[PDB]
Amino acid sequence: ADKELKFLVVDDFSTMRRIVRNLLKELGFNNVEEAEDGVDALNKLQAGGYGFVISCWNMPNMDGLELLKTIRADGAMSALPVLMVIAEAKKENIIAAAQAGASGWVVKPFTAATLEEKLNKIFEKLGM
Repeated sequence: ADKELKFLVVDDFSTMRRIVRNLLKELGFNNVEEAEDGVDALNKLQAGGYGFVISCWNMPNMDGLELLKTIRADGAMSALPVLMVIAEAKKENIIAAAQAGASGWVVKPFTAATLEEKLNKIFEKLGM
């Protein structure tokens, strides 16, 4: 939709959340809040108002795969766009994420150019 759309960036590595927040800012997305894990993420999401989730796969307590499922199973937000950030281009991971209904996915480290594209393609699908 509009670059006002609220993003939730979830990762337990503060440095990486700052990176994605920076890349998003660079792309014009200034509505960004962070979450430090799947549970924190879910607490914030149920509080309603978010339009996009960018999440790490390898996270303690509740990984991004678990977080994505919960999201997709939640009638209130089952259609929420979710971009999965993965540490490697592993086929296992990529498929198990597309399966759980990931809107898209990227391999860290990534650039603004790649993030921009991924985000565009996704906004295309969901006609946003």
